[PDB]
Amino acid sequence: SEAILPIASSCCTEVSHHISRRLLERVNMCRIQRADGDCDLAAVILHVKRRRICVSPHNHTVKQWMKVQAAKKNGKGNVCHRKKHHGKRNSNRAHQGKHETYGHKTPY
Repeated sequence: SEAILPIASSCCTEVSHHISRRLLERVNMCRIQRADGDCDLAAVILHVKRRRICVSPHNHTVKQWMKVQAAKKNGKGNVCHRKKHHGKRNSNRAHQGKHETYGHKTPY
């Protein structure tokens, strides 16, 4: 444990931004950190047995993960969002899984 870069701090001043579920599924604790009067950055604090990873709440994979994790009846500790959307406008089976198009600014 080093104090040059304080690991012993409840907040997440840094994030990994984008993350995969194989890590997320290992998460036991989730907290939504908000820029308001808590800490100066909006982050998802994720506690894993080996490390505490901090990710961006804007991450699509996280929102997918949280729905799977929300299904836990034991308790919901590693879960923050219980819903990815209010619903989902999805397709049956002919889809991309996530048709995330980087909206091109100025089509001309």
